Amino acid sequence: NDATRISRSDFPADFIMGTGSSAYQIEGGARDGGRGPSIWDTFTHRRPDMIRGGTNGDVAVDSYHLYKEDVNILKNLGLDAYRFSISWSRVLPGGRLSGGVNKEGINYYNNLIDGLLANGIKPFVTLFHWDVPQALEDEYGGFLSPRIVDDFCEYAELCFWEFGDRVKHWMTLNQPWTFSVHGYATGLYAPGRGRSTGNPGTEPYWVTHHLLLAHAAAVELYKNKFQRGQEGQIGISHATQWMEPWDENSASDVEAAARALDFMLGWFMEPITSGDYPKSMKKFVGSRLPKFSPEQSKMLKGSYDFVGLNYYTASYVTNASNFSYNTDIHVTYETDRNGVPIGPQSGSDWLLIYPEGIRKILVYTKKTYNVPLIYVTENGVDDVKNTNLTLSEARKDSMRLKYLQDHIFNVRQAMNDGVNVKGYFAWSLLDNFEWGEGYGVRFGIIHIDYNDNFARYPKDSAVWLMNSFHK
Amino acid sequence: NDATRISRSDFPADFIMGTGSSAYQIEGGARDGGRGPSIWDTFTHRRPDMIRGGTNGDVAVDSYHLYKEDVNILKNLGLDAYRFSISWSRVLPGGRLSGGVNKEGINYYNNLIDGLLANGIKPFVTLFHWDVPQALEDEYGGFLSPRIVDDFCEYAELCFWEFGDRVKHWMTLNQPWTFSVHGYATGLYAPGRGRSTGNPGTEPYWVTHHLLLAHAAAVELYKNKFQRGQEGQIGISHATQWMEPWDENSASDVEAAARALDFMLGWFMEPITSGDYPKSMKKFVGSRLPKFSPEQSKMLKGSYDFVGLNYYTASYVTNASNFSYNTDIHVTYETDRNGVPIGPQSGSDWLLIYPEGIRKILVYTKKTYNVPLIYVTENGVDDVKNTNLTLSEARKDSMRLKYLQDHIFNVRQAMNDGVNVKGYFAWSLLDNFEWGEGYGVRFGIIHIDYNDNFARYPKDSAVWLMNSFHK
Amino acid sequence: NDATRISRSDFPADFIMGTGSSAYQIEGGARDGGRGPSIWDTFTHRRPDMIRGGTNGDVAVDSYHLYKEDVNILKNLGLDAYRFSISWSRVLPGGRLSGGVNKEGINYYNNLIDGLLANGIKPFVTLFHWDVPQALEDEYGGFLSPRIVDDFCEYAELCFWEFGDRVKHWMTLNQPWTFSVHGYATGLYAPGRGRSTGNPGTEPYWVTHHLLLAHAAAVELYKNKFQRGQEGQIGISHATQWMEPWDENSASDVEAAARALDFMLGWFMEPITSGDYPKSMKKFVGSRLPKFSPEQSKMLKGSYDFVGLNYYTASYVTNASNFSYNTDIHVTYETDRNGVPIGPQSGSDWLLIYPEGIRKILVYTKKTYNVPLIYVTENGVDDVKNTNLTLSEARKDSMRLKYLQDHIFNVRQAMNDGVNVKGYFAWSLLDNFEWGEGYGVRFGIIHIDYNDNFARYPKDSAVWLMNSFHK
Ligand SMILES: C/C=C1/[C@@H](O[C@@H]2O[C@H](CO)[C@@H](O)[C@H](O)[C@H]2O)N2[C@H]3C[C@@]45c6ccccc6N[C@@H]4[C@@H]2C[C@@H]1[C@@H]3[C@H]5OC(C)=O
Ligand SMILES: C/C=C1/[C@@H](O[C@@H]2O[C@H](CO)[C@@H](O)[C@H](O)[C@H]2O)N2[C@H]3C[C@@]45c6ccccc6N[C@@H]4[C@@H]2C[C@@H]1[C@@H]3[C@H]5OC(C)=O
Ligand SMILES: C/C=C1/[C@@H](O[C@@H]2O[C@H](CO)[C@@H](O)[C@H](O)[C@H]2O)N2[C@H]3C[C@@]45c6ccccc6N[C@@H]4[C@@H]2C[C@@H]1[C@@H]3[C@H]5OC(C)=O
Ligand SMILES: [Cl-]
Ligand SMILES: [Cl-]
Ligand SMILES: [Cl-]
Repeated sequence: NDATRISRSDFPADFIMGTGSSAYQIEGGARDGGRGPSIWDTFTHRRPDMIRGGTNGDVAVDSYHLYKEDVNILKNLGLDAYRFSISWSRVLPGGRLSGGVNKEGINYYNNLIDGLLANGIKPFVTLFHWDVPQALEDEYGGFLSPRIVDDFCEYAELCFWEFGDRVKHWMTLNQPWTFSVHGYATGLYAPGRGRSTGNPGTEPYWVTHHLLLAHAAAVELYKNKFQRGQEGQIGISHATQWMEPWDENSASDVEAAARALDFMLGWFMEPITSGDYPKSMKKFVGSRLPKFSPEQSKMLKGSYDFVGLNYYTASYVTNASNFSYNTDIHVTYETDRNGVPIGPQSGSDWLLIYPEGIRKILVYTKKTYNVPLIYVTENGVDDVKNTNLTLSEARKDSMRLKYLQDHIFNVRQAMNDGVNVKGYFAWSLLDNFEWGEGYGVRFGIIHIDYNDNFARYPKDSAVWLMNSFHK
Repeated sequence: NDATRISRSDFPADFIMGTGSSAYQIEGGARDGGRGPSIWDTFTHRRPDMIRGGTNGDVAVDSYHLYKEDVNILKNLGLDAYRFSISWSRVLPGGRLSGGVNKEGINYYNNLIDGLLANGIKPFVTLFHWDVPQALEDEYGGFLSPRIVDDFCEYAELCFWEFGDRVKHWMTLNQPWTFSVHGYATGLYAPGRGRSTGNPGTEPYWVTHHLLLAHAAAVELYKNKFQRGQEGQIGISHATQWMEPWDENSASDVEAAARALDFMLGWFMEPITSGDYPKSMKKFVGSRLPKFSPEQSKMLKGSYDFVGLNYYTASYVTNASNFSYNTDIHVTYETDRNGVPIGPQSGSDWLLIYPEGIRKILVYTKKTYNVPLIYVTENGVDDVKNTNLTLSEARKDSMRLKYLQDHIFNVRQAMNDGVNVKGYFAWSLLDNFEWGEGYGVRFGIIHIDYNDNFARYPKDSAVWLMNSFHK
Repeated sequence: NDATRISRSDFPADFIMGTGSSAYQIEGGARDGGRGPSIWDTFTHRRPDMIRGGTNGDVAVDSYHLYKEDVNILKNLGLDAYRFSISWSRVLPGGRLSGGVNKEGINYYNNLIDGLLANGIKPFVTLFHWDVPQALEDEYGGFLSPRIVDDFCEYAELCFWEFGDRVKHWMTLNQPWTFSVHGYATGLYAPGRGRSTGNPGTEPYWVTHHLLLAHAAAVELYKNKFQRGQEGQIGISHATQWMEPWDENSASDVEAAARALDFMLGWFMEPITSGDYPKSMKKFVGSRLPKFSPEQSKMLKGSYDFVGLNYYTASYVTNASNFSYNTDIHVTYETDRNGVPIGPQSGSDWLLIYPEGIRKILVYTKKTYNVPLIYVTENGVDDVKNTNLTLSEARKDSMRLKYLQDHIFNVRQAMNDGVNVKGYFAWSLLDNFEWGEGYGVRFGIIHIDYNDNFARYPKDSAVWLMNSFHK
């Protein structure tokens, strides 16, 4: 009943604790070991103006060469599991089979997986984290085109065949919302489209449409071809953010909030639930929103063994007043009620600390979509920016410590409220590359010294997690 | 006066003898050492139907790993010089600087060059042999676009900076005719365009236009920035084929032949000579043929320290009767006069043995364009196809031996006729990848055993060259 | 008579062209191969707020590991010489001998030296570039104490003994002025005092007194114990800036200008010329200025075989209105003569381009001090800050190119004017750590890519120096 005392014994024996990362944010080795370029290589190299400080992830924090050390950090940490993604163009440098299979890349992921297991850490592997192979992008528009479904399936298949004997927990995509929206609506993330040159009214909906089909075809492939031999499970992971009615009463705000949810989580959750987009979306986007063949619907319906959700912050929503995903939602976001922000800021101004959000979003998801099995796949906060601190100052991440305590507590509540959560993954393991943000933002429970070969050192949060949750 | 007795002492002391190869036909290592894909990787991988036997050059004859052996073969051979090209996307895997500089690729060419020199073999290095980096191709149409001129100059510059201290003889392009015509007119060679989807009426002329400008900008860059410090020379190399009037008399055939020349050699030779295309071409292509700014003309005019010519065969020409380079020439080719072929066939049916052609084409070039310094940069013939021979049978390449004797003799004549030829390079050093032909065609003075790790063994021609020309 | 046309052939054949670095700005491996810490390690680690970005030289541009590449670059560059310094605490981790002699550090410098010589590049070696061993700083305050003279001698003897057989050009100190002024008057550089806590009125005078004694004691040691067997030369390297009277007419301004030169350059040049400090400094500093015993003056007088000057920029000077070196000078610095800036800005607002300054500083030194033999040991300029350019754009360094042209031109002038100038070193070879300014300011003629392992690429200036000055 007091969050600072929360610990492993407040959870069922089989509950899974872990941490995570994605390939491009940590691996480096961009051009080592036969890896091909991804759209994020091109984006950061051709448009350095789009990145704080003009940096990229050629080297990142060099987990590609330092992975034996990360594994050792994970062993000392004590948690059950580690979540990471595979770099598509490291194993298939030309994206599709005819561009060559990269043995060295396969060999890297085998080494990582063997190391995790030799140490009793269970791997959760995500197939895709926005790093589309540049060659598929240049050949046919990547996820714009539906050719991407077949290529994606060849890739998924390669992975199950090589790693499936050991990896028993797969996810097809992570955060597809973010890919679709900032890739094609705002143009702020690779491939940087839409303000032809792009179109925020249309492309985001095709891209999301192709994402979902790719997800579904891969899940079917796994279920029909691998599941019986390998006995693992497959799932997917979604961006979420709690939507709160600016005015508790105005049932017009209650609507705005519920619409904001549809356009973020329903956009992906409805189709794998009933095989169709949500009415709210069909209503306000109308004919710009693609439809599913009925065999497509039949294939998307129930396409998952579990769902993971990533949660960070929350917002107030109210109603609003050529075409564009953003304007299509017809909402405005507010941060305060009468001068009071929904929660304090972290180091980042888009991130307001609101622990109750995670309990809500979890309950809302079980209620609205009826998922039988959930993982919190990402959750965390960033240090305040300050290049002026020596290590012993830098590593005292009180705010992060409290932020994890509070959110893990709320996860525990949601379980009492009947939501079946099988685990929680803190984000992230290492300070790393943060996309448009470059290296200026630190999300890690492990500190990275950029001045001295990416030296790893544990923050207080890390030690707290090991002590409270070791096993 | 008898070709079988020809030897080194029939030539001036400073005359250069050598052999040659191009990167994609011999290196293999397609995806080793950080190399990026070129349009020839994509072509052979995505359209295996365009290649005899569906093969490609991933491994080729693996000079990339076996180069110490090739060097040893070259030392035993005894000739002065070795000509080879650099694979653009081995040193710049993304084509342009922002895609990364590949140290390992640079390191390979340094090793090759140091080895040649440690053995007293002079290297002649060609910058470009049709292997356009796929990334420039996908980003802006490669040589279709004029963006290719700047990228090409960055590439040229990289090479001069890294290798220019040792490499004193450069050529910008080899056989640009073949690239332009079969790349964009017939669609038989990468990138496989033109029967949008291509256009044999227009693209070949833009591509040739961009080739020439790339050539000129690089030569200027070398002359103004490197030549004084490094003291080497730069040049270029052209496809040629002797054109003969079907009827010695019909001054209408005399015209057809001269027009056939313009459209093959004049197309490239006129612009670096006077800074403009030949009238014949301007007449029959008219407004589909691009023009040169006058500063462009001024830059192309005299853009070379020497010219090399590649010669293989000859043809009879007579006059002929939507748009297309082929039909634009208004000629027909014939192989016989009254049932008599212009010369016997080799293993290939497009190759008719006509030694006098090389004397003619050489004299014609000095006469018509006034080149002060010429190298024969390619010349050779192929074995008859026969998988039925054991090595000791296979290596007896009489036809090649005689073919080299006869052509080297005619080169010697042309020199008496006042043409200033400084050297001759037999083609090629190794049996290797022959483009649309795959591995079924053998042009080497060194035999390659495809069944046993690409084992090198000298044919009789090789031993003949060593004995007749050693020094 | 045009700077842009200046080239090697405008200079005597024995004239020497090169480039330069100092150990802490490029080495890294700060705790590799046995190296102990200098006052710069401690300063950047304990007071990161004093460095832009809070960065440090732990890895810098990693010449400790990449020196073979650096040597290859120096080779391709084709200049005669390379100026670098030795890290005192890398060969003696504890500063004094009883602290241990580090074989592995010694072995690094030998490998550097041999690699230079194998490529025909002559090494010019500076013993001290501000990196005082932290052990000596802590034991007795480093250059505050006269104990530093003995230790510095032991350090110099070691280098003479180990490297003297191959190194024929030595310098004891580089820019002692900067060390004394910003270490002890402003407190902006290590060890950061003056801004007990330090005394800007007394320490800089003591530090400077000890720097001069250490310089003389080491020169004496070289001359009496090594010069005969090793046959090399030894001098020292001073910071200069051209001081121009705000009002050409005001004889009061002419004096401010002469006094500014006194307090900057005469401070160090007079003692080695006549064995005492300049009259104006005695006058304005008075009893706070230490005295030389008569036998120290005998040791200082004429204690050099040559002198190097570092030139960057210029200023206008006028008169001024507890104690501080800064106020002692009693002058005021002006940049504008009526909104007419003495010269345009480079990337740094302290640096105003004024090529004639170098001519005057040179002539002024020959006349005022009578130096027989002079090298320009440093001269160069920084790129405009810009993390938005891709590499093809970044490497286009016209301003640095013109800056070198004009300054080199002016060096030629000074030689017509009678100044015996034996060589000129461009500063610097590489973008590298720039003290208080961190990695934000680029001075190299070789670009460094901080995002991808400090990948090296030549800027236009580098290509230009190779071409114009190769030999
Ligand atoms: C719902 C979770 C998210 C998180 O997404 C996470 O961010 C982490 C920290 O960077 C990364 O480590 C992870 O890779 C990622 O999962 N971040 C934050 C900050 C975002 C942002 C702001 C402005 C422009 C683009 C942006 N994409 C960022 C992504 C998507 C989303 C928000 C998004 O919120 C907004 C304002 O839309
Ligand atoms: C003037 C010299 C040439 C030679 O070009 C050489 O061929 C050698 C052997 O393969 C290679 O080793 C070399 O890389 C190349 O320089 N070959 C031959 C056979 C060609 C051919 C025929 C049919 C389709 C495409 C083709 N391109 C082939 C190229 C260009 C040209 C002819 C060309 O003649 C014709 C009919 O146009
Ligand atoms: C006379 C030559 C110099 C140059 O010194 C050079 O700078 C290069 C580029 O950074 C370095 O790579 C070289 O190692 C260094 O010798 N820089 C400049 C800019 C300085 C500066 C300004 C503010 C605080 C400390 C400072 N020390 C810097 C040093 C000493 C001096 C000036 C100095 O200008 C002033 C106001 O005195
Ligand atoms: Cl395929
Ligand atoms: Cl670029
Ligand atoms: Cl001692």
